[PDB]
Amino acid sequence: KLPPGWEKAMSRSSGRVYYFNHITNASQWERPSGEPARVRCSHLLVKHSQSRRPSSWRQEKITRTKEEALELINGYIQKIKSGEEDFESLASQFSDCSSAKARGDLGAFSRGQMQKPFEDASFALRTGEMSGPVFTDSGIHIILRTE
Ligand SMILES: Cc1nc(C)c(CO)s1
Repeated sequence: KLPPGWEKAMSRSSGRVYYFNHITNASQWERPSGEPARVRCSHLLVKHSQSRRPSSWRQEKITRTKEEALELINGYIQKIKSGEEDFESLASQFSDCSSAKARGDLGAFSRGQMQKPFEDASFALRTGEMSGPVFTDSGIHIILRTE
């Protein structure tokens, strides 16, 4: 029927169908389009107080709750999708990962190297596609597949 991990949903506010991916947490109105040894991704990480290491170059002690980190992620996704802000610009300014300095770029990787929910979302994204909120022991990520 549909690509890996996609399913139909109903908007509660508009009543129009939409499509949701339970591996990447992406959602969109349009029916999704149409695996490689390696993919290349960038990400934007927002850490919270239960992150495996609750610190970053932005904050020595990260104190924000999981709830608060998800609200930040949600807000960044809105600005990226509206075009008010670029993914790369938001990642350089606000990502709690050292990769912020590289506009979020992580380089290329195979299966078995990254944390598993990050890995599964990365490989389920098509080239150019961006994830919804993806949760790992590091925190909450927005993932952009670039290759
Ligand atoms: C975890 C990472 N830190 C930096 C600066 C990278 C470069 O791509 S990846």
